[PDB]
Amino acid sequence: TNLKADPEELFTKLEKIGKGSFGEVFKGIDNRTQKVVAIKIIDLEEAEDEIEDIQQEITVLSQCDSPYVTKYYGSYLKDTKLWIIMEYLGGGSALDLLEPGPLDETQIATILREILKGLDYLHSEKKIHRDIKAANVLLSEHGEVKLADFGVATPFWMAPEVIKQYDSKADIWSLGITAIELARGEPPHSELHPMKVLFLIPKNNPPTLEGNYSKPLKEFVEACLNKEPSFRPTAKELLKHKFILRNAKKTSYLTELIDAHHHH
Ligand SMILES: CNc1ncc2cc(-c3ccc(-c4nc(C)ccc4F)cc3Cl)c(=O)n(C[C@H]3OC[C@H](N)CO3)c2n1
Repeated sequence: TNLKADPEELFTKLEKIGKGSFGEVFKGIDNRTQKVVAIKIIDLEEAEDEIEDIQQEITVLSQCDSPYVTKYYGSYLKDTKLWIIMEYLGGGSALDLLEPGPLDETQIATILREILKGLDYLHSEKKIHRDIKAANVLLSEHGEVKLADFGVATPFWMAPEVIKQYDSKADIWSLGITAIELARGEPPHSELHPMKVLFLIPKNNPPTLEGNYSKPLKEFVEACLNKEPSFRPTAKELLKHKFILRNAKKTSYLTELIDAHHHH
């Protein structure tokens, strides 16, 4: 952290880009470089019991050096408020980019491939993301895809063994749910009360992708969504999955999807 410097001098705080984990988040300008940053501001008086989780995510983010994990720039204490500075990703979240209409399987495969590259990095570093979902996948204005909002060490994306109380294979399950979310717009059971979903996920057979989607994509989903974690493939293996190989294209193509969300 940094208790000496004054973040309100070092950064110009602009519009809020939504609420987030434990505080409000703002677009802002690093006044020395004029690069755009995301600023999360947490009132530490208003969040006693959550502070340890806050630090835990600070530690994990600071240990990540990858093109597929949102860059962390540091944190500052000003009076009661903790400022946390990350890079700003101007394309928005994958969830946002679902609004104008359905994604095609090229777009789905491209986003899934970049997520897999992030999970391969994290898992190779003996880390677990713990909250893979479309709302936690951020795109740069050039279409690069990055992971954010790590979960702490809502049920729809949770693996059954997480609910019952796991390793990196829990991220593979969440990726399967996220694949359904990117194809269909929402995860399985999204109409139901969360406490019903809490017993549905361990009780029921795994969700399947339903609709007129290609068979490789349905098999990609099925491969992720096996109740037995050891039967789930690794992220390295899924990077070679035929759905990915036959459908993913350059990430720069995803700028069309970002422009669409701007015209909507
Ligand atoms: C739209 N472009 C965009 N670019 C970047 C960000 C970065 C964050 C973010 C994330 C986490 C933390 C953080 N937190 C803790 C508790 C500890 C350490 C930490 F570093 C800090 C920040 Cl600055 C951010 O909220 N957002 C908005 C966010 O998106 C994902 C959605 N699920 C919610 O809204 C962003 N948005």
